[PDB]
Amino acid sequence: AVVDKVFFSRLIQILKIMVPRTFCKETGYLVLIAVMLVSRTYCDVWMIQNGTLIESGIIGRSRKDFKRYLLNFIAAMPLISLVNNFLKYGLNELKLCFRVRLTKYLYEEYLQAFTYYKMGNLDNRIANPDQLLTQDVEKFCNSVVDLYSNLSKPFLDIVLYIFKLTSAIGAQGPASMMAYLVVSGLFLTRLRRPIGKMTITEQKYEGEYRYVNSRLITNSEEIAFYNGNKREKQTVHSVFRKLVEHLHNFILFRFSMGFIDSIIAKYLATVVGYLVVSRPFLDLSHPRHLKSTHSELLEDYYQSGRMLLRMSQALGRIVLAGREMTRLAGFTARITELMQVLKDLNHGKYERTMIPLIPGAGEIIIADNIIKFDHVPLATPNGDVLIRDLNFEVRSGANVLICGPNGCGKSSLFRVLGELWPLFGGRLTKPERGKLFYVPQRPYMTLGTLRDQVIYPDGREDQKRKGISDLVLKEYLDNVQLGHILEREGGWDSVQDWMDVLSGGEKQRMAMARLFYHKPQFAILDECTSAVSVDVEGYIYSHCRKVGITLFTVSHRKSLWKHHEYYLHMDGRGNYEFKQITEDTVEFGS
Amino acid sequence: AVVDKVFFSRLIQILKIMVPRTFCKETGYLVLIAVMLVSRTYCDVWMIQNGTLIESGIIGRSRKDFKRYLLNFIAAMPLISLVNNFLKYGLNELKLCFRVRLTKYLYEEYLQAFTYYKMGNLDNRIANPDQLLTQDVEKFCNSVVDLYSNLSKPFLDIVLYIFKLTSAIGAQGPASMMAYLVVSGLFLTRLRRPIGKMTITEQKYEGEYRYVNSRLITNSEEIAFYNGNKREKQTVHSVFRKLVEHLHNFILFRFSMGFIDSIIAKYLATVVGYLVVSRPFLDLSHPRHLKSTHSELLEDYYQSGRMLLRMSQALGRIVLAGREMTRLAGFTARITELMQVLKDLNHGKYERTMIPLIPGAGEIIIADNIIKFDHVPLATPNGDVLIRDLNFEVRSGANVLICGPNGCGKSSLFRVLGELWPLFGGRLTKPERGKLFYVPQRPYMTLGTLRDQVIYPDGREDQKRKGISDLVLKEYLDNVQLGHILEREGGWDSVQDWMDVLSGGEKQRMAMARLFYHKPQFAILDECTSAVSVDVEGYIYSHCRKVGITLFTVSHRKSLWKHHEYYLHMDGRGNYEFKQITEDTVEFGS
Repeated sequence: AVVDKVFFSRLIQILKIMVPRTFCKETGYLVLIAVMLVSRTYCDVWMIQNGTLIESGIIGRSRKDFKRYLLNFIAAMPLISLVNNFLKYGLNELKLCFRVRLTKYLYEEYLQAFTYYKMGNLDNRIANPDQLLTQDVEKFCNSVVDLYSNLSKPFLDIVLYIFKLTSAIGAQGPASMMAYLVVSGLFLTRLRRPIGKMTITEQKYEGEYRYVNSRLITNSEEIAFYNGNKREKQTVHSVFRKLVEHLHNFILFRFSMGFIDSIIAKYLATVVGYLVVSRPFLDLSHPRHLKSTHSELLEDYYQSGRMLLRMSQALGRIVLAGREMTRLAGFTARITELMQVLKDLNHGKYERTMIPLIPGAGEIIIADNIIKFDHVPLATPNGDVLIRDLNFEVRSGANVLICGPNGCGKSSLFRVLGELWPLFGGRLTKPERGKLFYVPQRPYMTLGTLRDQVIYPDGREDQKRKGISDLVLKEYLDNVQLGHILEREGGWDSVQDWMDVLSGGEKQRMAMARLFYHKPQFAILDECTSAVSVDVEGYIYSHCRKVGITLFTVSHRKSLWKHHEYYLHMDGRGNYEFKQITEDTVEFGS
Repeated sequence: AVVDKVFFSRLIQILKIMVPRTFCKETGYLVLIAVMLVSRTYCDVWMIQNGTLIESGIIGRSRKDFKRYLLNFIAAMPLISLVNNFLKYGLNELKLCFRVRLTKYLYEEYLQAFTYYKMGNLDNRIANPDQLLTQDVEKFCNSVVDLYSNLSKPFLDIVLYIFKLTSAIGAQGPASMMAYLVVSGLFLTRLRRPIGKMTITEQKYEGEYRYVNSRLITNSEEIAFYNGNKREKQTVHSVFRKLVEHLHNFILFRFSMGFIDSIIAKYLATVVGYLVVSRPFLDLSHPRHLKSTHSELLEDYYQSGRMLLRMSQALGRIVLAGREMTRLAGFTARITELMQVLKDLNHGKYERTMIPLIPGAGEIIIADNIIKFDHVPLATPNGDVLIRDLNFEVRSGANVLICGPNGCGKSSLFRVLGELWPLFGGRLTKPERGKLFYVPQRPYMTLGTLRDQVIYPDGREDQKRKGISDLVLKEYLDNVQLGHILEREGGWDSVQDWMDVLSGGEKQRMAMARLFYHKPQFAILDECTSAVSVDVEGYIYSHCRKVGITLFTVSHRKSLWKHHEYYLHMDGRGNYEFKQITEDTVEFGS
């Protein structure tokens, strides 16, 4: 966390987005707050000027002045609350507007052309973006406004109290106090160095203690066989003794340092203040400033006495407000990193994935109801190569049955099929993205009603454009024998978490119904028929054949061996076999 | 968290341990702090009495009084720092002493007769005790002293300022201010109810937002196949819109409440103070209290004015200090629960484990070099029964080879063998605990030198009592061919984390050497010979036979089939076979 020119450049570049134009509403609050930061100070000086008049009203034993200068305050306290309680409202609204603007900008690009997937899986620059896109934006927006509202009040306070004291005390009055405060602060900060070196040793020792305890807990059974009671007691005792012996020295040092600090920084600033404020009074020949009565010396002293304290506290506040920039640097760096990675991913670039050209070297031509693999070597984007040159073609009305060992490199073939992963050499044909439905073992279910569940890729008005009525939807559901769910929660206006309301077979049949409704050109089945009867499987396959949808089957079951044309058999080492049908089985064994 | 008589009873019962006697050192600080809590107040009143004299020294334009009452402060500020910086030292030392006492008491019982194992595994009342025994003790000790040092300063402050103001103002002076403060506090607290109902809705909505984002991230791949960009954008937008629409109403309510609060609780307390303090002055015929000069009215007013503020702040502090008991209740409850569970486990009781009598029903007789199972049905302490009645005997010079399926109920037999788990009916013989070494696949290694590693159950002086020299240890190490480790880190005075310094085979051979040195009567081998040569295995078995140590083998290997007398074969369903040796193999198949 470093404050340099780069930090300011990054911050201004980010800020250009949250304040786009000159007449946006986020500039209304920027003046509504400026008009109040300069009224709060006037209210403060008025209050300290009126308090002394009230006090001298009674110290002099006169009821008229007391009554008058008390009513002047009673009838004007309501207006002092509005300023203080309107500044805060302005600040809160400004923070919220900043948050909304930044979040909208980020989400307008985080959900563009598979970026949300590539960032999570295909890149490792950012880990767990769901927290970076939720918790960091709020904190950044809060901090960038806290800094502005904390560096701006003390500045006005000192600028007013150093020009209302150069007429009362003199030119040297405030200066001889500022110099002392600066020098004492430097001296104390230099003295207080060792505290920063013991607070790390304390943490190290505490970590050792907790580690020993956890080690004892984990391996309790092994040490319980041969009298593990004695030794471990000694070990924990030794660690605890080291910790408790360090703490005594820490406490003694804190004691001595506090004793010095009190004298230097609490009981000598007051003496300096007394001397500085007293210089005008204890000089009889002073140039005409004070040749007045007691009831004027009283006010003249106490106004200056109360203003020196408020000028001194402002320095402390403005110095303490300088620890916000070191924190803001981290948030600025993180958000700039996120923006850069989004901009990279929106283009054809990526680094730190999960020999031919890595990013992309091929071409994609879009056709209908046809897929062509002619010299298309597919490989993982990490240097490893799955198979050598591959060549085979699949037409419409045929099937591609997958048989062989566990998933292995087949997952890579699936990912590259639906764009997603890159193309390592070769030319290929494909449909336009949304005709390659891929149903996993557990179908994806969203939060919504049954209509959205069946029509998830689309919405309500989209369904209306398709001219499909509720009765047709009933017929589709009845095909997979899901007609008893309409009454399960009342119908199409029921909102429930479908993850723990439907069984696995019900979800799989729901996915089949969704596929039937959408009627895609190509689909992929990955062991999603674990719990289904033979009759339903036969019916869905027959209906799919009647409609004319090409299907891919990873089942490996004998009935599915029967009900497909082609087969792709690989041994894992890398090889593909493509031919019509063998009479008995694949001529290589299993 | 409830404050009742039970809470006080628990707290006093705990406190009886941390202050055992009457002359312990923890009662020295209890008076060293009492003597300072009553000196700090006197210092405060002296300072407010002397400040007004200094101020009237200059307001009256007289240098002598200014000098005199400034030196009276310069020469007495060093003594005011000692009191403040000695009270804190006393408090810190007292907290640390409490922590040490309580931790020693707890660890004197947490490491007694297998309790550290039963609590972790055999009981579920407490989860993860390593944190309860480290972080809760510190927090409890800090809080029980923070309460004492925070409820005791305001009490003395008010008791002094209500008896130094009943002579200056009058009997009604402080009372008419305390009544107003109480009533205004009640009114504000009643008004501020709705803030407690919106801060839960905010958290609910934020949780929903984060949950939707996490759901999007997890299922990105499935939704990337069919145009998942549009819908999910709408869903996140809807949730964010709900949140950002709630926040506006929250901010507006906060604004209005703050506006009311400022007037009621900041700009009217001052008016009440002015009236109350002014009553004595604005009455010419007052009974002789004030018939003096201006330089006495000034002090008489300002002393009372400064004391009313410090009497008013004390109420706020003492009211705010009442939120510590609600927190301390949780710590007291947790520590009492821990103490009760330790006391239960030290006896033959236990509940919520991981039909015959559950806790224990049998008897244990101690013999030497003999083990007898005559009518000993072993079962898990959860109602499940592993096997029916079991009967077989093992002598000295024989072996018990374990053959069969995976671990299954064999782990239960191991645990019950070395005491630990209970005895469900039957009578049994055993040695005295520490003659049943059980070496897992990965031997247990502690933090220490090689001498401790070989001699872990014992120490240095224990080794000296045994009359074993370093050369004998070299010979033991050379037997398992570990003679090249003495120079690996310089010898017997090297401290390293052995987990990542020795390989699996080296650790296993180290365990064999430890077993050879200890020379137990019985030992258990659980698949710890994964990486060992045939020669070393044969040598260790031959040496063990020569020494005369009975061995148990879970290996299931053919050479180990040869080199054992008896065998125990079980099919998992529950059955045990015990006989000398079959010519070919077990007459049941594998």
